Amino acid sequence: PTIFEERHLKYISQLGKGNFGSVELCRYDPLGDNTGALVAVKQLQHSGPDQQRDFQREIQILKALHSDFIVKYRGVSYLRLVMEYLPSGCLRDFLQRHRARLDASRLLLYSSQICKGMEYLGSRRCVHRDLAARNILVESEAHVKIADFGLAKLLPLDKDYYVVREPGQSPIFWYAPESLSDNIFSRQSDVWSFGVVLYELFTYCDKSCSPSAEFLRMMPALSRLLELLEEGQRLPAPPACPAEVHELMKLCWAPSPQDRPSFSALGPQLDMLWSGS
Ligand SMILES: CC(C)CS(=O)(=O)N1CCC[C@H](NC(=O)Nc2cnc3[nH]ccc3n2)C1
Repeated sequence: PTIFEERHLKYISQLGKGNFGSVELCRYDPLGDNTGALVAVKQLQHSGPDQQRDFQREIQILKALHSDFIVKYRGVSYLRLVMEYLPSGCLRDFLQRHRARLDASRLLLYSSQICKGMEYLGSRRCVHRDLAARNILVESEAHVKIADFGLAKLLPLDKDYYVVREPGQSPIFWYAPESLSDNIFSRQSDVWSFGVVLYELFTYCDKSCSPSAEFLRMMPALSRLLELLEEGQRLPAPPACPAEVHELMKLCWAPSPQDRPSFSALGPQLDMLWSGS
């Protein structure tokens, strides 16, 4: 349906948790005979005013998004947000687990699919604010989708960026410098993060050459990272990374947001790369 009744939603396990929310594996089972379809259900664990307003906005945002490369809204229950369920789980773990099967073509196919999802999102004036391979889902061997719009913001019609009051709670290594220094988030800070997803993809999310493992190697942690970045230090090309892919990462990592490519510019290049590979 679009409206699911709580009494029919049957708990199975936890898929994730963060902020003050959780996503659960449930079966929607109105017959009560275990033949119902599976769904992923988000709820809040905080009955406070601004977190509920946030959760409500999240629901409206995901409701109004329609992409093959964005996780599907199914409905709500009255409080809870119901979505399609992707058993394969997150791309980060998938990459670590299937490393030896997936060649550069596939890595490029995923890159392209994510870019496309983000181009669309940006066309809806939506900043995701937490793009990272741990937040991307595997629909199938050759199909991924973006997930967790828990921190996503809509840009007002008159402003192409958004300032946030409180500090971030996400791993610092995916943040654009202007986010680090000023809490400024834009579609162009999404592009920065996307560059770190490309890195993640072409390292297959290996922990030993992770963004974190690499910063700590390159020597308050947040301040230090900002300095590194301002001096022009950048993550080095993943092992056996095609150079053209590394170059795209470096463009995504341009100091100033206005000098980063758009998602609509990036996509054609990834497709050309995919086809040539
Ligand atoms: C709770 C939030 C902070 C994190 S989160 O959104 O729960 N999250 C993101 C994707 C990876 C994990 N998800 C996951 O393993 N499997 C899975 C399957 N189908 C789904 N449909 C909708 C979400 C979702 N997640 C945790």
